Amino acid sequence: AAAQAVCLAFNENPEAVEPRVQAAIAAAAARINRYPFDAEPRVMRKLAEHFSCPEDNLMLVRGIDECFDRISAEFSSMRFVTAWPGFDGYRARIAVSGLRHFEIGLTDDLLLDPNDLAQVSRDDCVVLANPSNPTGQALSAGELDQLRQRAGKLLIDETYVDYSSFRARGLAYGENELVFRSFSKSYGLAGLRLGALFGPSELIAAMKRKQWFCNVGTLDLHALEAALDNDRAREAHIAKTLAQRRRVADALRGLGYRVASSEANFVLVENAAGERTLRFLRERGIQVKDAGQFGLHHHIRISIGREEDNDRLLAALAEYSD
Amino acid sequence: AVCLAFNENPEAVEPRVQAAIAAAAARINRYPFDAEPRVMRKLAEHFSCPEDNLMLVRGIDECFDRISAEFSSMRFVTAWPGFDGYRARIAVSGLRHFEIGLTDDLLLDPNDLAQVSRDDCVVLANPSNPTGQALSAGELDQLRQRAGKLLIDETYVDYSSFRARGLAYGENELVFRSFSKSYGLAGLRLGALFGPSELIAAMKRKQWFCNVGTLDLHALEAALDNDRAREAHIAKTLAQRRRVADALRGLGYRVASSEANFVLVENAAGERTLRFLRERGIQVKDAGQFGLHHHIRISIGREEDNDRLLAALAEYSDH
Repeated sequence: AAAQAVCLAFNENPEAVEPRVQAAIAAAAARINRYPFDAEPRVMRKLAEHFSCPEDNLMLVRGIDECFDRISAEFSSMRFVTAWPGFDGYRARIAVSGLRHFEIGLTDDLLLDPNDLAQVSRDDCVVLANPSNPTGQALSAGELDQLRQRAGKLLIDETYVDYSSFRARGLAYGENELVFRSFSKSYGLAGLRLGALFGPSELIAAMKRKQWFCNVGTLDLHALEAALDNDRAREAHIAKTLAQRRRVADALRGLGYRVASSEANFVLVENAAGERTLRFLRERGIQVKDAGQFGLHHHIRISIGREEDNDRLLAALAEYSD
Repeated sequence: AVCLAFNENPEAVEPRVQAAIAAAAARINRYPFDAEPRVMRKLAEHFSCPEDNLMLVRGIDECFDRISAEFSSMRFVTAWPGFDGYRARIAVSGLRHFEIGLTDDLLLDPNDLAQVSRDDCVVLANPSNPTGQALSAGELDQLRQRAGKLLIDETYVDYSSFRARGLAYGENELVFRSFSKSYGLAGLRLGALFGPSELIAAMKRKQWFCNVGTLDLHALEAALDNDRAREAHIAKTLAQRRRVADALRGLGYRVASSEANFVLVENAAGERTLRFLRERGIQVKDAGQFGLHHHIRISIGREEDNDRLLAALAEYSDH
């Protein structure tokens, strides 16, 4: 009996990398000396098939950072509107540019503040995560309806959509709306930092023109290609994550913790004790995320890992509730 | 097909580089939080400089963009004929641009070089693509005193005669090295930028999070501890370049001197030559892409690749 270190802090896929995925990488390793001239159009077509949309409406990007930069470079005069508390990445990219910025606050329910949401104008480019990081909340029909009527441009970052209740709902993009999907979570390619941006064909074409030559190399391309033909493992990971999220949320509430509803692969928990909790869990080799990073101080974001990982976390916070 | 058109390293990928990739493949589900700083230190060791003076980039495109974003008021000065990538990046940024032409000897035009001022950011490839020419002591001397900023793109330095010289960077000078040629990582499109510590730090901030993934990082790391293979490829390329240049001149072709892994050849026949080579399964680059129309840039490949090129152009030397 040896209880090793446990990391439930970066929302990573905790499963082992599928053998067919590793083998695709091992085979591409023998051709890294050559430009992937045949592999790049082949993977673009595979992406188009996977998301059932034309190749003219999607762009392969180096995560949400490239996505935000190439979009903002096309709307550099607009006011960028993001949620705060919310994902801190948009703030980081706004800090390396000269963009105007306005932020939408949250209610005590961790929902978008209607007063700030009413200040959205046709001069604004609204960038929101759905489900949100770290609240795990999903945008309501009314919120999306209001945004689509009031915003100039809208980008919905659907990084955590694979753990949501609205997976059936299509890719929503058009004249003034774009959507981003990540391959870092459910797809298990966090270490490659890849994503897909969907939007109107003219805008996508102008941003593709500004992308770097061979932006995604032969190793990442063969990796992504294999990850797209891996639905059996991906669906098993999603199913297990939804069940373990339910277990962890119910068990923590039974221990007296105040846990927020979640549509992603993590749960937001109230932490009035502050650093004392993080220090306690680090002593027991349990690594969680301080939601202070996202403006939600005295909160912790606990990721949902494998059953044995979640067992370790629940046993430690059961001990801490005494 | 014999591909002699993209200046790629034709050798087989070393087993230790393939094994490092296979091992990283089992951890692609996790962010490379320990691997990124470790590889940065490995690069610092390899190029024998502080980590504060180097930046890992997604090739010459990232390099040009992040430098130009810091000097957006300056007039950018590039060679033409010369590498066409700088033109493309200037197009997407809307920067002021002046071009230095070439003499009949394919050297920088002294008249244009005399127009260089302290308001200019000069970006030149040494050795040059596709001429294969190297900057003279006098040219570099003149650039170092006239130019406001200077970026030397040393992508083809491994095949040159000035490898001993090393890295030249300072207050107003930066140097770029590619891992696409000699190092054999063309499909990963990685490079290193060297410059003054203050400017490097201002450009690092603007880099994307996890810009270079766990697979590319572990490949690059293994590729840096592989000098035996890299030196054998350099030696073979210099010998085969001498073979190909001498043989083609003996067949009557006009071949330019080269310090790179290719040779520039006169092609008055135009497309007829490219079509002839393609029907014999051989791909070469039309130097029209770089402003040198009715010229071809032939890459130096493996002995068997060159055997086929020389046999086809020996046959063409008759027709």
